[PDB]
Amino acid sequence: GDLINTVRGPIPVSEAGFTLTHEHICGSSAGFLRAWPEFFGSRKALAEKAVRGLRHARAAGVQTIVDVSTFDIGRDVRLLAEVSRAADVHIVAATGLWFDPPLSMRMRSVEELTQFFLREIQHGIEDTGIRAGIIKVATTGKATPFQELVLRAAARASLATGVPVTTHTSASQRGGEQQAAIFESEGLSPSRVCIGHSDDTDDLSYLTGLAARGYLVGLDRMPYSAIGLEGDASALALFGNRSWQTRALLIKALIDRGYKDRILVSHDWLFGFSSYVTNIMDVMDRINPDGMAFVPLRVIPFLREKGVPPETLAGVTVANPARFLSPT
Amino acid sequence: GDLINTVRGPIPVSEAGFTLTHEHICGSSAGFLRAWPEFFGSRKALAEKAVRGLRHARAAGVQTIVDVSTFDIGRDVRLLAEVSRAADVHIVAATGLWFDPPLSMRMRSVEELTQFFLREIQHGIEDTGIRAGIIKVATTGKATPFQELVLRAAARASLATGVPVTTHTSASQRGGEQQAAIFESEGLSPSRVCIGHSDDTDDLSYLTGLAARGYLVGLDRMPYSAIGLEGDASALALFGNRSWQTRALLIKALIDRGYKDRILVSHDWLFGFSSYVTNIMDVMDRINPDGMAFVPLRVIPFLREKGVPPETLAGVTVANPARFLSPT
Ligand SMILES: [Co+2]
Ligand SMILES: [Co+2]
Ligand SMILES: [Co+2]
Ligand SMILES: [Co+2]
Repeated sequence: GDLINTVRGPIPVSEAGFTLTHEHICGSSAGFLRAWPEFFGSRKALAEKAVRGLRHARAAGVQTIVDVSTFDIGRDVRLLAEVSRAADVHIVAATGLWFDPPLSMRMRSVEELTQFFLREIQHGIEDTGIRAGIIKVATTGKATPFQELVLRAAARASLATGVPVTTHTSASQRGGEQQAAIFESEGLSPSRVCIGHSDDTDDLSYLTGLAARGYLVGLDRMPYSAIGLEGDASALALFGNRSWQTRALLIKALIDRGYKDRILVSHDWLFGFSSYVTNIMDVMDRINPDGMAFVPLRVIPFLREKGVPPETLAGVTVANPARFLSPT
Repeated sequence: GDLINTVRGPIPVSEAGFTLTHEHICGSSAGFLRAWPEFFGSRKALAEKAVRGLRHARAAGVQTIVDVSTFDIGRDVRLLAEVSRAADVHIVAATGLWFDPPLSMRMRSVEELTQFFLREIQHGIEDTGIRAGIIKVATTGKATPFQELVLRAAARASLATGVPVTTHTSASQRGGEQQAAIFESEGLSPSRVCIGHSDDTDDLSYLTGLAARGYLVGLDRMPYSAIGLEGDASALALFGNRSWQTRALLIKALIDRGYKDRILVSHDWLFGFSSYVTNIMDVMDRINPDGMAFVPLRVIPFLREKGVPPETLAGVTVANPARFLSPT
């Protein structure tokens, strides 16, 4: 009976199935794929790449992704609808604002940003009628004044609609703690919030402190590792130096500590990427040729071999996304 | 025989007539009018406002404007084409980058930015086939590293196409001097470059130094004055404290010094403005209800009353734009 909005229209909650909760078709900037599609070879090439990659994920058991691209990540909801149809994978679109708002967003009040986020959830994105099913926000450590307005507008849009909030943060700066403080000052329930990029640290005091408070903890960059590429400074800065198995052990660490219901797993993958260095796709595709099938192909069996029960893994990959995405 | 690209297609140089060389339909951000047109009431309201204002300018004798909105000013070339048709005023569109490039532009090399600017001049903007007729760039004082790449890519696109380059600068910081240094290091002729916002200062050593070197000097913010509003800090910061008559005396100062062929006059007006404080249109429309008719209605007669000959004023408003816009 409960429903989630996707770029193809409403679906029953129970059909979302195995869901990757932090992904992107294309990491770009507002207006960019319309103005310069040849950056990606062509729009058609980008769409075909994305359809191949979603088909691969689907073969591996993924049924839904949440594309957390905001306005300022260059979200193109028509592209999402096209590739969702072609690949037969559900895609949930996002509203919110990430790190790159333009001036026309940076000048706005909390009330104005609230109406923008509500427009995209309740009315539709652009002129398409496609409704966002999640609100994405971002900080590093200490929230800037504008980021604090974004977080408050996200909380107010979530309270009005039931749609959840998901975050980018700097895990090494324990950024989720200030996010949580702002959301709670707005009366937002922690059960509506995922603190993302939490696998970028092994700081289990930070992670268990959020989980104990009821937050979802997004272990969402599973394939990110610059091991083997450490002379590529741009790769190292984005990916890192920890292995995927190190990241995946955090899923088991939280389950072992009683927090299985508080975990969301994903890749933070993409099929095009213009907001970083030229050719970064190419580096990424070498680190992780499986793309968005890496979680079911590598991470889930690794955890099953370490003794995590199948029921617990189904709860993390199916039940927890369903409860998070259901408007509540 | 010479031709200029407009948003309606090619026109003869000689039909551009009285031309305002630095204007905007809407000062916004990439993607913004598509994502949040209700910020402006509606897209239809914005277009109707712009058509009324261009009709008023046309009645006052304006035949062409150059809309120097770049990608990151939220240029919407379909909007420009619509309002140009409805108002029967030619509009030249721009490529280049202003102060608000997103990450997908800020990561690019000089070679990449060159191909983007060339795309918009030679192929067309977005999927529209509408060709830019000018390249807009921006700095304040000292160019940032990325701004220097923008200026070099603009110079290289101009050398390949003949299209001119026009600038935003901080006149109080004499920013045109560093712009000129970069353009000349690229081999760009000063005759292809307008150093804009030059009426924001009364520093005639700065202005005559550029004019002597062959630059066009853009006296382009004629109606900008916060006199009467000086308690509105945002108005003061953008407009200022000098009167329009003070700004217009710079046109006569340069003519009196022998630089009549080096002057371009405009308003830097707009019909919508989302990249600044909410309601700024409203403040602007009170300072200058004549909009883009203020130059022919107020500035030209003021100069004629101070004894500038009609032939000289025709040369500034017709001949100088034609020579500047003609690809050369
Ligand atoms: Co992120
Ligand atoms: Co992401
Ligand atoms: Co400017
Ligand atoms: Co301007």
